[PDB]
Amino acid sequence: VQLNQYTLKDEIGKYGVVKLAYNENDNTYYAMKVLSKKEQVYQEIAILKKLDHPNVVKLVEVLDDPNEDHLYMVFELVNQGPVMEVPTLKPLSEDQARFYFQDLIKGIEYLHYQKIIHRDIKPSNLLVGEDGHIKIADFGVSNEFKGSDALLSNTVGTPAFMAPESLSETRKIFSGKALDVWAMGVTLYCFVFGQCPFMDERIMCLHSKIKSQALEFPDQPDIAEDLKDLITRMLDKNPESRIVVPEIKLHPWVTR
Ligand SMILES: O=C(O)c1ccc2c3c1cccc3c(=O)n1c3ccccc3nc21
Repeated sequence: VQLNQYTLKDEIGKYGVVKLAYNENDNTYYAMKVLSKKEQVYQEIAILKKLDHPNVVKLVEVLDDPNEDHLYMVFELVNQGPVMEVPTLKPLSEDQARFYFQDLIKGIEYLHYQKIIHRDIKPSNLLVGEDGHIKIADFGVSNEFKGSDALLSNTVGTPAFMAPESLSETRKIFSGKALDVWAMGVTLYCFVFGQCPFMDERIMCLHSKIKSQALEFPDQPDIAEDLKDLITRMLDKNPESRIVVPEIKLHPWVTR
């Protein structure tokens, strides 16, 4: 309940778990990510210490004790929590989705510029702050790359948001930026339909679906044709032809 200057409170999110924490001698609330030691965590920290943008969470301090089994990362609190939960019977309106998607674009553009591939973009990792804007959270599985892009081979992140080129049975190499774009696409889809476009309780089937099922649109809710086009481009199963962030930024539906 007490970590030096911090007073741990209830859980607000959940690898590991996040709790509301009160900072005495500062008299302010913070978000405390608590992890039980049971080098990735130090890569997350390294990545975070390098990020400063209004649409990305902000690491404030790390409490590591070789003696203690627990490790704590304190972040500035993004008070309103997840923009939405999936699934949900109450999707967002187009205008709401565009608003948030714009923040997501700004944040992703920044992360890619800083040579960071998030690898876990989804509605639940987009927290709404005091001013109503989104902040990308949970870099627990992100990668840092040198060069123009990342050349990856590992399969990490949330199943329903994984890109098809990362689900080969042969462990092939694939581009990193395109992975985030694909996840942004599944995310925009969730924004207005209230559920993922590819589902299956059997992992290997989901993989097959993500890789082979053609994108389908529920006739209800009804969405503008330009939005269906944007989503279709972001969910292009071929990485080489999938729309890139610079283009998304200038798409009719986004600038509309
Ligand atoms: O970066 C992270 O891993 C992370 C994960 C979750 C949260 C957070 C994370 C990182 C920084 C901040 C938060 C955060 O403020 N919250 C929440 C606030 C209200 C309701 C739920 C919340 N969940 C988080």
